[PDB]
Amino acid sequence: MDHRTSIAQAMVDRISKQMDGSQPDEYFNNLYGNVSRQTYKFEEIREFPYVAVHIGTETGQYLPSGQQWMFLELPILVYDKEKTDIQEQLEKLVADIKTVIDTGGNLEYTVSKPNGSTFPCEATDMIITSVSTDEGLLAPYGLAEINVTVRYQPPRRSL
Amino acid sequence: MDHRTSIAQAMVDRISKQMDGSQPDEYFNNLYGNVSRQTYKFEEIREFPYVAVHIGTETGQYLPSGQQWMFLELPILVYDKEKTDIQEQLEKLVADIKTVIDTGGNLEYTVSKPNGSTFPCEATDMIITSVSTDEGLLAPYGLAEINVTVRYQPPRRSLRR
Amino acid sequence: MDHRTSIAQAMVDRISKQMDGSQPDEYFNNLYGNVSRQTYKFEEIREFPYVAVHIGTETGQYLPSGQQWMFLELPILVYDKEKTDIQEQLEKLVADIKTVIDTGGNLEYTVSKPNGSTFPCEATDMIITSVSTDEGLLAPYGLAEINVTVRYQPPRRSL
Amino acid sequence: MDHRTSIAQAMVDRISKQMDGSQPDEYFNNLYGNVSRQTYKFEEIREFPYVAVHIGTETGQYLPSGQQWMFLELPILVYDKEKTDIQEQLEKLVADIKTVIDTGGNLEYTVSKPNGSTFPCEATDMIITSVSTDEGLLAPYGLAEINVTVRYQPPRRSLRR
Amino acid sequence: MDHRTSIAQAMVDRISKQMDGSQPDEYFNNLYGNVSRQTYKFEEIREFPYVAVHIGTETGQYLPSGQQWMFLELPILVYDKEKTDIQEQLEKLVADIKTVIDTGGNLEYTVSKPNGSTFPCEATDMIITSVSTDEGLLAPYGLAEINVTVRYQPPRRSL
Amino acid sequence: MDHRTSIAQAMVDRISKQMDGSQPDEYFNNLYGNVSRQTYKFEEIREFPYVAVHIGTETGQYLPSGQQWMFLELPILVYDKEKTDIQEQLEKLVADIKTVIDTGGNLEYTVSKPNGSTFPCEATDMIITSVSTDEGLLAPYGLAEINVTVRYQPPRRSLRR
Repeated sequence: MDHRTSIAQAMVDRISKQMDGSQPDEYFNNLYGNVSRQTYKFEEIREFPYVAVHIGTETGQYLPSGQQWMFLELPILVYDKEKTDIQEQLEKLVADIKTVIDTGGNLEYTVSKPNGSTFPCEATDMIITSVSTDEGLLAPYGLAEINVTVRYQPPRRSL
Repeated sequence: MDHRTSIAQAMVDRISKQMDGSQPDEYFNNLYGNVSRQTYKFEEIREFPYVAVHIGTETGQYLPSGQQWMFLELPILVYDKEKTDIQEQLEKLVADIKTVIDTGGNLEYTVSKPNGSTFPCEATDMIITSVSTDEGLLAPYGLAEINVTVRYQPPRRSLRR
Repeated sequence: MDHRTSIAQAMVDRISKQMDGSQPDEYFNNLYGNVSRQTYKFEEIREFPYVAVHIGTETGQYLPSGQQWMFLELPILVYDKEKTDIQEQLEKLVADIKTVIDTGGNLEYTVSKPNGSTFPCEATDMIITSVSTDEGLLAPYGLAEINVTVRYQPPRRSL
Repeated sequence: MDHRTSIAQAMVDRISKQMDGSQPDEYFNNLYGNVSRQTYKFEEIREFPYVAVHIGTETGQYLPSGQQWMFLELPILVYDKEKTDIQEQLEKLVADIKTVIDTGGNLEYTVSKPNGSTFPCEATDMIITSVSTDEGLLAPYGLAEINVTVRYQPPRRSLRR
Repeated sequence: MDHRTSIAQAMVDRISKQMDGSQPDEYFNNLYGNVSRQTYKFEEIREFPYVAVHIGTETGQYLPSGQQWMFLELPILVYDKEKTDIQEQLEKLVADIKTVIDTGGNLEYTVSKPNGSTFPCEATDMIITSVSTDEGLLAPYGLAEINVTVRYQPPRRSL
Repeated sequence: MDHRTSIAQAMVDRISKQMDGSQPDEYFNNLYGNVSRQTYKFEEIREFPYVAVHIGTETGQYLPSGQQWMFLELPILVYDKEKTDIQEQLEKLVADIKTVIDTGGNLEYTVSKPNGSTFPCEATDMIITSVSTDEGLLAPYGLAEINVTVRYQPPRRSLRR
């Protein structure tokens, strides 16, 4: 079950394919594509407007029919330079990412069955929690903290 | 969406346009114009009676009709020199800040649609929560932390995919 | 609104004129007058029995008719030498200050209108919370914390 | 009003009068007389079987008849020096202090009116909270914290201005 | 009242009489005798299978009939020195101690009257709450925290 | 009672017997044999895809019929080296552990009676609570914490003294 890096990769792929050089209205970042999950922390990232996805703690609760609900959290960070203005561009980026999370359907989902093929599925819901922002320190750079929760039912049932 | 920084910019513009060299009754600081969000912290600020607006964490919940309720927290700080007295001038400056934050209408918006023009919008309600004051240290200067919350309805960018 | 240094100065003035060299009954500290708000901390204060008023966190809540009720906090400190005994004199100090808090009316108050004159007003109610003291350290001196709350409605209404 | 120092003084006087070489039954410490609130901390105190009553933070609430309920906290500390066992004698002394605080009447006062005489008053009730015990370190010495709280009705110095 | 070191000594005597060289099969420890309250911390204890009793914080409640209830806590520690496996022998010891606490009756008790004789009494109930285990550090030795509560009404009533 | 080490040993025995070179469908990490409670921490463990079962604090309550409810916690940690990807391999291993927790039967015991034989018993239910992983530091290595709770009814060694 779990399928956590699957969630992360699905979100990254969705964001990349919905932001890359298309639909200039309703989306304003013009990312050639930089979003990923392998490279983060701060070191590396020599390119900017770069958005990284973290993978955090998840909590599960049991239903008495084999059903599984798994509340899982993806911390999100955004780094910006003074293209125009740090606060302005940062809010532009966070509005863009929140829009791409909310306005479009549910995530395509790319589980890997043991010694088989991928059975595409979906993720139930999205809830976006508190949104934070960097402080005055580190003036030329910027940070934007996003807390989003995902809940999915893994394609299995108990005994 | 979000409109955060747009909210802060509209609020600071309202402050500047409302407490500058006009209507000296019920409002007296005669700021040539100082308040902004671009420059803050403490370094710089050669001018005083300088009130600054910061950007804080949001909080959100979903209502089952496409509308989402979000609380914006704007911790705004007050800096002032000695003059006649730190306490009296500080409190009356924050009193002016609160009377302009409450008495005069609601907010305005100058939000920008993606690669388009700015369509005005509105902020639903504003509540000013706990307000603090600094201590004796740094005597000729002084801090005055006042925390405000903004309840705004973002444009419902659902049902239109 | 706010109007807090006026609250502090009103409390200081009330204590001073209600405790200075008059009514030997009820009150006895014979404070010729030391109480203030400009000078505190500990450094300076060469005179004793001195009582100082602090400035604390405020709290506000809204009523849906323009009415504003503002919870306020004034920590109070008292510093004493050995006239007879630290505990005894510090304690009848805190007793006298609590009595001047409680027994006499509401505040006579000195709010200041912008570019106008003072419209004397009233403060609704006062609640005295925990009263603390110091530790055995600093034997020749003494400290005693007082936590009071000023509950007032600012003389203004919303739109 | 408050009277917390007078409460401490009356309680220590009761301890001294009720432990000193009298009532050999039901009471076993034979304090010739040691207990006080004047000298405490640890430094000094060349005598032992010593018990010291600290006077601490309080709590209060308001009732709509002029009467005020005050919760006073009196941290009580005890000390011992071997002479058979730390644990047995510490238990013995804390048991004696607990039976004094419990089974013997109510609490007397010796409060002083403004520039007048002393009119006796009483404490409404006593309640004893957790009683801690120190650890092994400082082997020949020992501590056992006793947290007691009293509820007293102070003289209702309202309605008579 | 209080009667705390008497609780500790009664527990120690009970464990000694129900562990030593007799009643095997009921519980497993062939402990000749090591349990005590005078010697603890870690230093001393040259021998192993040591079990120690601590004396901890108690809480009391007052009933409006002179009745007295006292919620008292006795942390318990057990030490071991292999001869097989740390986890195996440690759970062996904790099972032994939980059995000796639970299976047999209430506590026989040896409270001491003022300048008189001992009036044996009873302890109402025992509840054993969370049981802990040490960390991998200090491999040749072992630790396991035992937390129990004893309920006793002291043989006296109020006025 | 307790059974903590016995529960852990039976759990890890089920892990090793179910992971090794069999049923490649639905289950693939191919632990030849490795995981146990004897060796853990980090020092040693030259072999990876290694998962450790620790023994943690428990919780208990009493019900008025002699039966004891004991809530026991097993912190489980996952270690993995880079083969194709740290994230993919760590996720798949934790998924395999979780499906061992869920889809396979109940938990067996091998508890030994005092100076007697081993009569097997069962575990009531398994609940797997929050599970977490490490961060970027120690890049070629990885950590994945698993917190699992086991509810067991210990043999009612009451009413038969």
